[PDB]
Amino acid sequence: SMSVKKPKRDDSKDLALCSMILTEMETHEDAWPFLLPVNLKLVPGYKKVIKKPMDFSTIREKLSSGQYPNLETFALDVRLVFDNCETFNEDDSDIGRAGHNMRKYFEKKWTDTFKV
Ligand SMILES: Cc1ncccc1N[C@@H]1CCCS(=O)(=O)C1
Repeated sequence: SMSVKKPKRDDSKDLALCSMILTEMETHEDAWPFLLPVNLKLVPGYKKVIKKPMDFSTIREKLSSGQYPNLETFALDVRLVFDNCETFNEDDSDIGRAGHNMRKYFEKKWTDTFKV
């Protein structure tokens, strides 16, 4: 609280590390459904159903332009990609399974990088 400071983790490397993680995501062979925004005029229903679209290129743009206040907000957007995917795609569809794979891939890198 006021004048009662918690020790807080060193965050100086967070931008670099998130960029590294995002690069690994981008180059994953199953990244293809998520590299660019869902084409709202190619994919019937997407605009109405998915309230907050997100994709890797948008995350990359926000990361490169200082639009994430902290690593938690970065993780929010990454997870949003896979949450959207799970909302819209069947689990065993190519895109659906890609989403599950990419989520697992992200969460391990996340834990390995930041959680001691
Ligand atoms: C992640 C996702 N969620 C719902 C529908 C489709 C997709 N991926 C598509 C893959 C390439 C072209 S696209 O059709 O615009 C987007």
